[PDB]
Parts: sequence; C-alpha cells; structure tokens
Amino acid sequence: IHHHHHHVINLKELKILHTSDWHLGVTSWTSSRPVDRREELKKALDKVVEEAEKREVDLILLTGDLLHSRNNPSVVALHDLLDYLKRMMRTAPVVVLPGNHDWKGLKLFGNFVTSISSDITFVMSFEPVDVEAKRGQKVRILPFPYPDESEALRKNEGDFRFFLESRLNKLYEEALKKEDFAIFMGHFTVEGLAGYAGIEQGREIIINRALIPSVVDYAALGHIHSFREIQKQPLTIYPGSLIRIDFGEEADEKGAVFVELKRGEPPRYERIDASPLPLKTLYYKKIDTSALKSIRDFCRNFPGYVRVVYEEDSGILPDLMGEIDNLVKIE
Ligand SMILES: N=C1NC(=O)/C(=C\c2ccc(O)cc2)S1
Ligand SMILES: [Mn+2]
Ligand SMILES: [Mn+2]
Repeated sequence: IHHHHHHVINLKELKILHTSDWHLGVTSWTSSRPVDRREELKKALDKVVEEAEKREVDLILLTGDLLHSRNNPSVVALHDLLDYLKRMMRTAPVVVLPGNHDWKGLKLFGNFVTSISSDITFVMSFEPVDVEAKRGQKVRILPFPYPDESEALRKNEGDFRFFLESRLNKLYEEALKKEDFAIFMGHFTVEGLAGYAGIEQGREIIINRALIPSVVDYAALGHIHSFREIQKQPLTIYPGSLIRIDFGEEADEKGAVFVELKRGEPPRYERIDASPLPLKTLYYKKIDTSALKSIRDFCRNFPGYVRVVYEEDSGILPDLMGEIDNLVKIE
C-alpha cells in the first residue's frame, strides 16, 4: 500500500497515546545491589507500542524524562530511545516534549529531525506548533517545557511566577486560534500534589492546575512517576513511568494512557497498564530469628524486588543477599 497519513473528510475524532517518564538507561539501587532495569523496561515499552498499534492511534505524545541520565546518557540508552522513537513513528506521528535536559546536543538534533520528517516533532520552546495526525486531523500543540535560564535567573519568586503565568496566558490565547484540536503538553509539578510531589535533589517548577489553559482538549503532563488524573476539565493527566524506579513507587500503577477526543463529546481515556515488576518493603525492629523466617518465606516466590528496612543491629547478619537474589536492599 502506501505509508503516509490518511485524509478523511470532516473527521472530528482523535485517538491519542500518551506515555512518559521512561527513564531509559536506569540502573537502580547502585549503593546496595545494582540492578539494570533495561530488560524489564523494554518489555513495558513493547507492551505500550503493541497497544498503540492495536488501537490504531492517531497521535503519540511523549512528555517527561525519556532518558534517566541528565547530561550523560549511555550509548545503549540513546540507541533504545531512537529505536523506540522509530517504532512509534511507524504507527503514528509523534510529538515529543523533552524534560529537564542539560546537553545542547538535543536541541540541534530535535530541530533538525523535526525539519526533515512529517512524523516526529520536537517541541523545545514555548512556541505553539501545528501538527498533522495519522488521519489528517489538524492538531495545535501548546508546549510548556522547563524554562531554560529563568530557573537559574535567580529572579525573585514573584517575578518568576509572573513569567510562568504570562507564558500560560499566551498559550491560552494561542489555543483559541485552534483549528480542530488543541493539546497542552507540560513538564512540571502540579501544585499541591500528594504525594509524588515534595521530591528532592531536583529543581522544581510548581504550577497551579487552574492555570492550565482551560480551552485545550487535553493536557498531557510528564515529570511525575505515578499515574495521576489531575482534573477532568480540561482532562489533565500524568501517565506515570513504566517501571517502578524505587521503593516509594511500590503502590503505584504504571503504564501509559489512551485518550479519545470527539468534538461534540467529553474526552474519555483508558489506562494501558505496563504490568511491571512489583516491589515490596518488609519492616522489622531487629533482624531476629522470626524476621529471618518472614523474609526468606516472602521473597521465595515473590516475582519482583524486595527491600528490608530495620532499626537496630543485633549480631552479624547472615549473607541474605546471597541466599535471596530478589533482595536488593537492607539499607
Ligand atoms: N535530567 C534529564 N531528564 C531528561 O529527561 C533528560 C533528557 C531528555 C532528552 C530527550 C528526551 O526526549 C527526553 C528527555 S535530561
Ligand atoms: Mn522531569
Ligand atoms: Mn521523571
């Protein structure tokens, strides 16, 4: 046949796959028992990609931290990224909103790649971009990346906040000039999140959810590891990551989201579960004979990774990480 976009008259529906926060390249628990997450992660992504193909989505949105390493991603990590980007592009046009990147290689790459292809678009600034979806639908993208110099501008909280708000107002106005659909994409922490917020060791951008341009058909967010449905109008969602990165994500649901839009109807979505490996934390006062029994018994047939937390030493610990290959941390 052909392998370009279709052009359907008066089509007022849009099918979206939104995934985020891949963290390609991650090795977890390096201080206790390093575990390369690559194999588990690629399984999840395959599942997401296969779902996309089955649902014949029209557009694929990628937000958040696709690479784990801020400034120095490994070659393997890069190769997996570009590999998965190609696979999606074979399914549907892809729009990518990069996370908090350091290396300048990305911006030149993203622009060049966007200039030469009609199936991937990198949105690296605050400028809106119109894109064409799989069946010819015109989609206006309103991007909200991490601001480059303003976080380091050291401008007071007041002026910085006003900068952000004025940026959102601009996006609001640009969304009103929409042909067909408009989608917001952002990479920041929604104000008053509980409890994926209050994360440390990273410079944070807090945005009140009311300030997300209310006239968009969908608000695709990334940066947060847990799936959250922030609000219904405009439908605003963090997909979450695809694997449980660390033990604070034990109780999380991981996957991507499928979203359907129809002009005269309200937006509907289904979660696509990545069904990643489970995590479990076991708690004890001391590692006594009872605790050893409990640990050994639990880990025995548990398919995922296990952390043990305890308060006090009480003699020489047996080589538990030896007998139990599942146990990745005893602090
Ligand atoms: N600290 C960082 N987090 C990221 O996601 C980084 C880079 C990135 C580059 C391309 C892309 O599509 C997503 C993220 S750097
Ligand atoms: Mn982030
Ligand atoms: Mn993240």
